[PDB]
Amino acid sequence: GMLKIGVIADDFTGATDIASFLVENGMPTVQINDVPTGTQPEGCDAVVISLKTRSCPAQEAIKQSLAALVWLKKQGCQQVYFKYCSTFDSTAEGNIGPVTDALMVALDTSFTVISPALPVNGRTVYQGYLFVMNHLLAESGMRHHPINPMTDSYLPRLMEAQAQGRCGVIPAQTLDEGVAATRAALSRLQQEGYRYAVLDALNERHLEIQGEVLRDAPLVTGGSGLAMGLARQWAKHGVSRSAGYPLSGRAVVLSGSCSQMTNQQVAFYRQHAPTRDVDVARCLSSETREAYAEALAQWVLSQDSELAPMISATASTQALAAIQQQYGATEASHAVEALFSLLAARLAEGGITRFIVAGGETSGVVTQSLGITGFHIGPCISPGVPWVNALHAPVSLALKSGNFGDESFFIRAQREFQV
Amino acid sequence: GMLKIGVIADDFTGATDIASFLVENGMPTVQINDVPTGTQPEGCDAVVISLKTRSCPAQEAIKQSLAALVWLKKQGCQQVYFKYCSTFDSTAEGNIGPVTDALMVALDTSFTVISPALPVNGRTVYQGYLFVMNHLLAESGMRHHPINPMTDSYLPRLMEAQAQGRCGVIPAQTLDEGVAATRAALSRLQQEGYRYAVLDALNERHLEIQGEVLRDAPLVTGGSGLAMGLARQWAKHGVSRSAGYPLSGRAVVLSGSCSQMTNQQVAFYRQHAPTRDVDVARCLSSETREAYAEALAQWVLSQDSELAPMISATASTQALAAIQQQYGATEASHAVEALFSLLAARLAEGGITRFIVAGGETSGVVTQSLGITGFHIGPCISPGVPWVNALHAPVSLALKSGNFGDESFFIRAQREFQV
Repeated sequence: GMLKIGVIADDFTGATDIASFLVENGMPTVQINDVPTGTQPEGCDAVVISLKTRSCPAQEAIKQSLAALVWLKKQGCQQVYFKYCSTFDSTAEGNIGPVTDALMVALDTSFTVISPALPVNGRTVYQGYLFVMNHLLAESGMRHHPINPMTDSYLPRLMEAQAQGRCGVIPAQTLDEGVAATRAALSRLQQEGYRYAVLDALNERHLEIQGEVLRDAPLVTGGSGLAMGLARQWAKHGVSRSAGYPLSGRAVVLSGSCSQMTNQQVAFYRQHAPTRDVDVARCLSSETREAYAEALAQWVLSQDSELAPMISATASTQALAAIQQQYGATEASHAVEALFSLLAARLAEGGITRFIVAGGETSGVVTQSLGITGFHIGPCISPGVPWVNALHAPVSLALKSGNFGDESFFIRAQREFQV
Repeated sequence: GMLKIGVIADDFTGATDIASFLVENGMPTVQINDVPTGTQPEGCDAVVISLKTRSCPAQEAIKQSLAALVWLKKQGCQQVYFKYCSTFDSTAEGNIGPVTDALMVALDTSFTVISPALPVNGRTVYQGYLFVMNHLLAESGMRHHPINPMTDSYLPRLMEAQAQGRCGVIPAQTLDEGVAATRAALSRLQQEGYRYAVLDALNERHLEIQGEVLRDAPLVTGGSGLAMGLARQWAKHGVSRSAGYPLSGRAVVLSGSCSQMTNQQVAFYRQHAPTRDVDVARCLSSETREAYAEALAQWVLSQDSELAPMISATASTQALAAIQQQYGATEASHAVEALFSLLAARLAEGGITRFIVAGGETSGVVTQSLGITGFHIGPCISPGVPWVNALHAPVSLALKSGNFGDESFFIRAQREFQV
């Protein structure tokens, strides 16, 4: 099977964000979590491999990324795409520079591009400086980011602190001159000895131009924006997602997130569907968890309503705050995640087929519990949140993180996607 | 002046919670922050000294607490009350046990009570076990508390791990037999060699009985519930707060909290009063902060509306979340707090007289900025949140933490308190 783009992505939410852009722009795509062990899946032109390499030590990030590349090369991958965060989340110790230089050496290439922009979400790049909304990176929220605070907005400096070579810039104005101009400026940087080139983008046309220039680059790096541009080059001779359209069968909402938006979604949905709040006093041990998971699964399965029953832990998420009101939310405890783990397996055994899950940890535990390793990426319910179909279990997932989605997410997930 | 109860409180929000219960039950009360340096203030029968001794090292907690006691004794304090948290927030290293034993030695006393209950907020104690709502401490949210996770609910064990002596229990049923019975059981514990006695309470009557039994104990320890009971003993021959009724003059709402409820309060209030959102890109340096504080003060002062203008930082509090939607709130940055600091001083210089402040850090910085050291505790706006009047500046404050209050707090603060 032909594998056109192989994405190595530094996290899970962004793996699925880029995969969704490829599918929305005509390229069928499977996401596999962790370095793949199998064989290229059927039914896709892109594979997005998801790693946990954004913040771990550089060496672990290099090793995981090279393992991913060995696999992609084995499947005949035509282009490799290193996907990192749109706000260039890294420190002077990595992991964008160290992984990029490693991939370049493994692919025996001397020049690559860096393209973080995603204008539709307010990330733009001008003269090489990254903007979050209407302000420079370093004058935005990112400035006090908990893990990787970003106190400089100039991408070539951010890159050079972290990487071995010199980094150049292709400004918006060159892109505006077009393909020939942009390709000339790229060559010129390379003749001058730059290893890397940051690429400007203020709007989706700029990304389309980059896509057109870089159709055949062996390696390319960036956020999701450039992928969109590359996808539309392949869309250009014809398209027609299907493979990740959700399956038939009963659905369940499993909510573990503590967030403002998840709270709104649970408050809304619970007026429309039978729901049940996870009691923490029944999760405090194994035996109790095991029995409670059974009871809750039997509860879900014995419902008979149009919309999917909900099991929400978001009330429990609000308990520290209920007593000392100086605190707010606290994220779902290990004991509640352990419960969701057991619950998901049993729901699957009892024939639940569609799982609408709120929370990044909860999505993780549900996926790992059903033993799902990868999936076909389907249509969007909301930006960043597509329906997905497991590769080797007949199960469909819609995994939502933190504050993604709108109020009616849990309804739309169902109502706008029937058969 | 007669000083009946001297409270040494291990934090700020609880200092003001206990002070409010004394005032609501007839005992005029000043709160002083940090060990007092002055002379007993006029116009009160209780003084609540607020320390930051809940989580610091035991030795710092002992030293601060003894300094507080030296002062209270100098003013002729008749009873000392060690106020800690109702959920007994501590670890095996302190600070409840170490401070209690120290106070006992300084007061040359051999027996004291421990009374955490506050039933109206769902803290009850039965047979010495602490309950948060309908569950034991250790099966409630407190179990994974960030600073002091509580994995045992039996107060005498919690106390003994932390303290030098043996700890007994007076059960609800004895309280139900009354004063004579309760006082007999207390003596009996003491003859048996216990240093301390935990006291049950399921309801406010139990607290009233304790208050009646312990009117003349030299030292007493607990949360706010027992204070209520002691206050009503002194209420018994007549009462009639006034001193902390808010002053005349223009008001301002200063909102720094990132919380769910603060968000609701800001969203609500901003439809009723002129408001202005703090722009973080104008707080990133001194000079900019200084000028921005000026501009914002001039803005507030030049308004002309019935209700107080608001300066809210809660939009800025939501910026990390706006970009990577996996995150939620982030608490107000140092640069925003630095701004509020300058802003408060200028508002005071320009004649603002009433400050309605949302956020614990923000309350801190506003208070420190106006150089307020203590205040007369006035009436409640909401539970835990009274109007307060500075002792040495003609300024009135209503300081609200995190998720205290209801939706209309910022209106009620003004509308239910006129002259």
